[PDB]
Amino acid sequence: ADKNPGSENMTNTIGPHDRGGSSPIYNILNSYLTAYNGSHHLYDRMSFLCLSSQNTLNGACPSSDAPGTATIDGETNITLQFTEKRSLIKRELQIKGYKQFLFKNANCPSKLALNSSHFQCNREQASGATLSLYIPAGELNKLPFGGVWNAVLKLNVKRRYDTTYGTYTINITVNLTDKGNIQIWLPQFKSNARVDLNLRPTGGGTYIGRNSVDMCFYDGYSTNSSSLEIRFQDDNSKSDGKFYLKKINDDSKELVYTLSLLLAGKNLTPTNGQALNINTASLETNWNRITAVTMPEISVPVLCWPGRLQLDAKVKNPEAGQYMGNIKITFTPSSQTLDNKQVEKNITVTASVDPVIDLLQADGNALPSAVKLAYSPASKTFESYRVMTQVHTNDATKKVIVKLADTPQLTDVLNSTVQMPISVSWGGQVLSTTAKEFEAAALGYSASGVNGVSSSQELVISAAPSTAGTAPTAGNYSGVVSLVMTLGSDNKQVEKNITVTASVDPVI
Ligand code: NA
Repeated sequence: ADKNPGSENMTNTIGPHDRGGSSPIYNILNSYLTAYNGSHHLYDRMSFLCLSSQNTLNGACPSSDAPGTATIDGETNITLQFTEKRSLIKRELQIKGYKQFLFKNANCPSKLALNSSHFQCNREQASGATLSLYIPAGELNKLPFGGVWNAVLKLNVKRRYDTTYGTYTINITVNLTDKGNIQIWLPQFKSNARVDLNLRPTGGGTYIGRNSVDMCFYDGYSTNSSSLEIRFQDDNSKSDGKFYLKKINDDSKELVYTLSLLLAGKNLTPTNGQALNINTASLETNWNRITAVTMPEISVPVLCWPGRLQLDAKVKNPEAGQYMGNIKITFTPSSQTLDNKQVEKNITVTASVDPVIDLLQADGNALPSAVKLAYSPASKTFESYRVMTQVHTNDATKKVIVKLADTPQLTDVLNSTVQMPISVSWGGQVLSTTAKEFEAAALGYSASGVNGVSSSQELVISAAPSTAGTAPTAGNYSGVVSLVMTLGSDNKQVEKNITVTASVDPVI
């Protein structure tokens, strides 16, 4: 019926619309009645003015009375500022507006500019007016990226400038997704991401390593997504939450490692194949220059969630050599609205275990650092030191090269020129400064027992008077046996220094 003009508050929610397609026309108001009076012609001159002709905050368009009495036919162009909710980035879009006059006894539905003065229809003054506003086709394409874009259009409702009836405040929210561009972004790798665990030996066969991979999760929506679904899975599907690298030259041997995701504030502990569901309300974000996966283009930095994937490994006695595995990362940002697909990223993980070798007693106990040969005044001989040893190595397919660092001698502690030769033998072989080689096949390695532990080999350290048939000169004797053991082609080695002593009392 009749309607008196006044302030109105309205709301429009456009979308969700995807950047992947050109946007259609969106109606905001379609012939909305602003004023009508059937008995009097109070509202025959309704006009709508923006609050500025150039300032775009709440819409820029004519903000003052029209020049003459001549009506301005057509529509009004309004430049209106949109602000993305999370990023605060602004862009100006065009809104189209017009009004139409209502008459009691005739119809003249011409479209007029918002500030156009009145016109008579078949010689009769208008009785009221309606307002129309719309967003033209393609306008959404001007938004640089997905997010929640807000604008607040304000129009003053007036006769001429000195009369004010109120204000129309129209809140427009555009939910703009960009599903084609959701991605896990790794700043260091445009493709082929790789990390090495950087294993290092700490002792006792233990290897420890740690490394990290930076990654940003981007929802093609300015981080407006309420939750993230993130999964780390490793292509060694044996049901259990562990991650393994496999040895490159022997897929029966593995190396365990753990993942830890330091995500924009939150610390998570991914297990193999277990999807993490993370609330975003609490997560920090980051600007990054993430380009488009395919189309459409993203020409300006966007907001994403920054994370660091830390890999840790603490292993005991792994075989030597190169190891490799894969981590598949899948990610699905929450789009409550409709079926939001999964994206992925792969990371090749490698590690390297250094060839190592040690010589232990068969006991598993360390070789002494000092030995004392017992002397017999009756036979005038020294008792030999004998011990069963076993080589412990993490590369049991290699030769073992054994030698002495120098020709050892028992030297009189108080007389440099008085000396007895020390003889050393190992695994049934007399040693010298000239190396001898033991093939790995003849070392009796146990495929069934423990990896890299040799079968027993006898170490024998002996000494005897320099000249056969003669008695050792009385005194105290000392000398060093330096046993050096090397792997083959793996240029690593171990050196066991054994201090050898003996005492020959005087004849009396
Ligand atoms: Na009339």
